[PDB]
Amino acid sequence: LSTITTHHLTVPPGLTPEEFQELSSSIAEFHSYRINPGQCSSLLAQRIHAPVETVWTVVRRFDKPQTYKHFIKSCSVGEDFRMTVGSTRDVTVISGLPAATSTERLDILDDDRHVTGFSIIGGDHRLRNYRSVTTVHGFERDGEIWTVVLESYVVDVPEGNTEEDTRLFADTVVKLNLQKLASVTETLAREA
Amino acid sequence: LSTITTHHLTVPPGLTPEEFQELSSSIAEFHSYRINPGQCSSLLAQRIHAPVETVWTVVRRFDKPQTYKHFIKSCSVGEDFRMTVGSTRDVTVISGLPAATSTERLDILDDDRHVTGFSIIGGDHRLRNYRSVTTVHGFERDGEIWTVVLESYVVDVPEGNTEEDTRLFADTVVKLNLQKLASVTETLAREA
Repeated sequence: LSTITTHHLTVPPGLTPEEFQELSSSIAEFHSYRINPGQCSSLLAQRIHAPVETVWTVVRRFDKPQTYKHFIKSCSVGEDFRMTVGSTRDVTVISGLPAATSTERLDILDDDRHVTGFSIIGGDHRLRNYRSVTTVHGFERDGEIWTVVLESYVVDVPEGNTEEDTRLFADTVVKLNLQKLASVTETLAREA
Repeated sequence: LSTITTHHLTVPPGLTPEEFQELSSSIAEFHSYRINPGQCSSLLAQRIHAPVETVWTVVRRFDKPQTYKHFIKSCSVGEDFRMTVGSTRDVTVISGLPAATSTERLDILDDDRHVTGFSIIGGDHRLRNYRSVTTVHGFERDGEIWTVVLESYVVDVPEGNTEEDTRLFADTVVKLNLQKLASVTETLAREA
């Protein structure tokens, strides 16, 4: 019943075909998931007019997701926290429901290829077993540079929800966070 | 136990003191509420670099809230719908919870003073008895014009939530929608 995601075969909304053809191999490598019934997966994309390493400095900051994410009341890490795979963070989410904290584990951190990813290991019943990967990519035309960020996830569809409603919620949130990422990092680039 | 909101006595975040002093009378008139225990109220503000009537054209469009609001899957009005006080709209919200539609009634529509407001009369248990008012205001300095939008609400705090968590949720959503309003209407002004 399990299948393989097809994100690497379709142009993500927002991206040009030409951008996608350059990214196709990277989507297969980092944005491919094993999907079972009762699960759903999406790939989202955002163009940013900022250098790759400027964007990556924000995307890799596992201890401060609120720097580019919405609906975060607080994020606490350990006193001996170090940016290593396997570290965790406790994220308190604003949702209008009673106070709910998610524990998230850092799954990937590749400073050379600009790939990171995390898993919600407990605490969010909207996004049970959420797993996500973000990659950053540089582009150039005629001395003009820009960056594309790709963010994908897989998550369990909660009992009582349709896939479309879980997908639409999770997509809307990723889309909004990527917009904030674009604004934050574009500002950082203009200021130098 | 009931008190009166104090939004007209504090500078809203984002606004300058000078802007507030010009708006103080309008906040008292339109952004004042009777507040009971178990209720909470906020006033949010957004500067927009667009003419008042450009902003008002979007803010008054009760049948298309998705034009400037986030997390809206659909909005349906009647076949014989007319922009009159007492009309309703059914708004389907993206929330990661099972499909939930809110029925909202148009409470105020003043095209001369640029005031509108609505009530959720059923269908959202996060925002039970939510009531909101939006006003639009023009400003000028040395031939440069800009607009300030004020949006306030009162809502019931759900049983099991703190006031701070209901306030933070509702504030975050209003803030994000006002940002979208700013981007949408600024684009409309640049295009003419």
